[PDB]
Order: sequence, then structure tokens, then C-alpha cells
Amino acid sequence: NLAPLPPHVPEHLVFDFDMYNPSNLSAGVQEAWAVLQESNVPDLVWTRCNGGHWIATRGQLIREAYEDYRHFSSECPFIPREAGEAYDFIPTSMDPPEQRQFRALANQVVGMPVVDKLENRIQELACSLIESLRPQGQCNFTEDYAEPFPIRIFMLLAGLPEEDIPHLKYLTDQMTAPDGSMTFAEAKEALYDYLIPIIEQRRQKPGTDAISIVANGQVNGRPITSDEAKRMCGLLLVGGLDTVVNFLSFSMEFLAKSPEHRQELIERPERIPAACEELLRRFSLVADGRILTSDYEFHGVQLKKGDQILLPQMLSGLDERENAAPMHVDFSRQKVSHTTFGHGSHLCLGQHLARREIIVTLKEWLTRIPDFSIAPGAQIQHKSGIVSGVQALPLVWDPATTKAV
Ligand code: HEM
Ligand SMILES: CC1(C)[C@@H]2CC[C@@]1(C)C(=O)C2
Ligand SMILES: [C-]#N
Ligand SMILES: [K+]
Repeated sequence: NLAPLPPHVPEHLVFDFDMYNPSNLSAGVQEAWAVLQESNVPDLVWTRCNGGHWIATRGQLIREAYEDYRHFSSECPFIPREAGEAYDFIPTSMDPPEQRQFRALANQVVGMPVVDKLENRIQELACSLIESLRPQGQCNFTEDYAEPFPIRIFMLLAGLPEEDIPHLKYLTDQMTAPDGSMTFAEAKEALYDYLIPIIEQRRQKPGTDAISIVANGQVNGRPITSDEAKRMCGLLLVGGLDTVVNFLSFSMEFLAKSPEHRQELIERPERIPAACEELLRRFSLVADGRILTSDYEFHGVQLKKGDQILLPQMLSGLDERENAAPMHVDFSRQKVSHTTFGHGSHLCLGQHLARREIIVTLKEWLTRIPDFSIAPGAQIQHKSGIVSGVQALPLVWDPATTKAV
């Protein structure tokens, strides 16, 4: 299903990469995308897949374009165009200067002071889950830990009842790696539908939860509207229910397959914060994009107004020009270069919450279940898209090797 080459796009720059189903997906998704950085591939290519779009394949260009919001607008960040056009989440669908007032408000509800405040709860949720799993000697890591640990933290943060988790998790899945049950726009509207009545309840009775704070915030010298609160809370939901969930699985799949890396963190726990950055580089998983606001020549390439450009956050840290032996995981790597949380004015607001969840997971899992591996006869399957992920991760261990601290 290829779209015909637009007239202004030179055919010598075509490389038909499919972001929702890469060729080498069997070898791992970061591997599958890494083909965009083979010797023969230009720094900037055009794929005719998914409606047709540009792809920057190197961190230098990826960074540059994320810095230049004049030319590369986040007004239409999702591929395909239909999704990107429907996309109106706040702050992501906004450029500076308009973006910054809304980003300050969102930073209030997931930024570092919130995270510090939630440290003991994060720790308790991890411990509770792991202690419950520990004697079993096995789990599906994605649905037994990777999903409920971040999601319960987020529901706590947002003041939303855990009974709603199955509903909301289903909706977020479909905006990110769509099956076909519902379009991006349909999944987005359903999430908006969930939120509106909750926002209205909390505007009148102002509280401490993320939704109350947003709903009662002030932007550009006026109260925020219900419609604006909704567009912002919907986005926070997506971040809290999907991306960290999928990153934890990549990291745990790797640790499960690499006893020596588990051992290094067990033996030298002080390296865990540095280890968290090197996993974030290696198992980077996001890829959205921008849309051209005007005709623009970018690195010798003529981009036209309305062109979409995929700027894969994933690829910058896998670029051998920024990190030697990029596919190798080295916890003592001297300068870990990545853009896993993005680059420019949309730099992930959740990054401090994410790092805490990752670091607490590494610490608590490895303290209690130091020895584990992939279940016998299992092959791990990755999924690709805006946010790539792990389909399933069956783990096993001898409960006699486990610890209660
Ligand atoms: C490993 C975990 C995570 C990764 C890799 C990640 C990745 C990213 C990336 C690449 C962006 C920028 C997208 C762009 O420039 O268009 C972003 C933005 C954002 N993230 Fe995350 N994320 C993670 C976790 C979280 C969490 C836990 C939250 C909590 C709510 C969150 C909330 C947000 C929000 C609100 C934005 C929009 C910022 C803006 O547009 O100004 N994220 N993330
Ligand atoms: C691309 C993102 C990671 C960023 C936060 C959630 C996400 C899917 C968005 O829609 C904006
Ligand atoms: C961010 N997700
Ligand atoms: K849009």
C-alpha cells in the first residue's frame, strides 16, 4: 500500500520504510529501525508508506528539526495525516509561544516536585506488586508488572479510580499502535468523552489531583476552559498509561536475557541511575513528527508546505555518529547521547516521573528477584509505531532464589 511519489520529492531519496511494520521487526524493533542508518541510506529520505512522508535518520538532523519550530510545526505530529490532523492534544499540538502557558500548567501536575511527593507511594506500589509476584516463580511481565505499576501510580496522581483502568488502557493502545478496532480520532474522542464530566465535577470542587489542578488552572490571564482542560488531560493519560509501560518491558526483556548486566546492578547498586540512562538510549521507543509550515530547503532537500516529517526520537541514540557501538549496552558508557524524551520545546514533561519509575523498578526487582530469565520456548515479539513496544514477556524464576526486604 504505497502512495504515489509527490512531484517535488526526488526519487533517489526514496526508501519505503513502514513505521508500523518494519522489515526486520523479527530481530527487535530498535534493530528494525536501525536499518535507516545503514551506509547506503541518505540522512533524509522519503517513504511512500503510510501516505508518504519524510524521515530524518540521524540525530544531527533530528535535533535540528526539533529545535526549529518555525518550519517544523507540531500542529500535525502524527502519521498518517488523518490522525495528525485530528490530533489536538495540549501542549503537543501547539508551537511556542502559544504552547508555553499550557506546558507550565501540565508541568505543575507531573513535574519534579510532584514526583518527590510521590516517592514513598511509588516505592510501595513496586514492592507490593513484586512481593505478590515473587513466590509464583513466573509472570507475563507486561500485564503483571509493566502495565499496573506505572498505571496505578498515574491513576493515583490523577485522582482516577483503578476500576477504570481496563477501559482507559484499551483507548490509549489504539492511538499509538492501532489494531483497526478504532481510528486515532475515535480513540481520542472516547478519551475526551471520559474526561469531560470529570473535569466539570472538579472545576467546582478544586483539589490536589492532576485533573483538578488542570481544570482550575489559569492560562493567558483567564480560566482554562473545559475543552482546553480535556485536551491536556487526555494527553497526560496517554503518557502515563502507555510509554513507560512499554519501556519497562524492553528493559526487563534485556535484563532477563543478560545475567551479567543484572549482576552488575546487583553488585553495584550505585550504578543504577547511570544504567537507567543507557537503557533509555538503547531501548528508546518513540517516533512522532512535525509538519512543514512553509516551503523550506533542509540539508539540500526541498521540503514543501504541508509535508510531514517523521523525526524518530528513537534513532538519535542509536546513531553510530553519536555513540560508538550503538547496539551494545554499556552501563559505564562515558557520554550517553540520546533524545529518548525528545528535544526542543516539547521535551517530555513526564521524564522525571519516568526515570523514578524505571530506577525504582530496577532497584526493587533486582533486590527481590535477582535471578530470572525468559520462559523456555518463548520468542519475544516487538510492535512498531509512534510508540513501539513488547507484545508479551513471559518470565520465570526459582522462588527459592527470591528475597524479601
Ligand atoms: C520512558 C518513558 C517516556 C518516554 C520515552 C517519553 C517520550 C516522550 C517524547 C519523545 C516526547 C516528545 C514528543 C514530541 O516532541 O512531539 C514526550 C512528551 C510528553 N510527555 Fe513523555 N515519555 C515517557 C513518559 C511520560 C510520562 C510517565 C508522562 C506522565 C504524564 C509523560 C507526559 C508527557 C507530556 C505531557 C508530553 C508533551 C510535552 C509537550 O508537548 O510540551 N511522559 N514524551
Ligand atoms: C508522542 C508522545 C510520546 C508525546 C506524549 C505522548 C505521545 C504519544 C504524544 O501524543 C505526544
Ligand atoms: C510521553 N509519552
Ligand atoms: K492537528
